[PDB]
Amino acid sequence: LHKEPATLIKAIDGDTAKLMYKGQPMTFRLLLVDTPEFNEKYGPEASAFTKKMVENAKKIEVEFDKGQRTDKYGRGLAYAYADGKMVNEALVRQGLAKVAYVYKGNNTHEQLLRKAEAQAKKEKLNIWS
Ligand SMILES: Cc1cn([C@H]2C[C@H](OP(=O)(O)O)[C@@H](COP(=O)(O)O)O2)c(=O)[nH]c1=O
Ligand SMILES: [Ca+2]
Repeated sequence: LHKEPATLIKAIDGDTAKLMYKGQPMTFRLLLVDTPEFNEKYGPEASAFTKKMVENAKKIEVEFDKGQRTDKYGRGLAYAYADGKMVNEALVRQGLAKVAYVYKGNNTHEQLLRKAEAQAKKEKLNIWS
């Protein structure tokens, strides 16, 4: 896989953000994770974690996987990086997202993400508390 440039337009919630990619606005949904919705427990905490991460970044990048690049809602499906740190991974490591939505052909980082989840669960962090 390869990282490509994007710029933040607006943070939205824990697992979605509006980004400019190849000069067009798009909602991105983070691959292989699920954060609580804003109205659910840990939802506000997830939203705030992702917002801080993308807003403070000097450089945002998106990485598509080998399969579908957009979902049925027209959202981009990617791994997002903030100054080289994967947002998808960082959410799971903090217990603010579960590994979820693992579809065949778009699962390159599954084991990385499951290892983070195991760590969060051992520490009883957030969702796992
Ligand atoms: C993360 C992801 C979500 N989706 C679709 C599945 C779910 O469909 P349904 O809306 O019919 O439940 C929805 C969940 O996204 P959200 O968790 O943002 O609600 O997005 C994909 O198709 N591929 C993906 O990789
Ligand atoms: Ca969600």
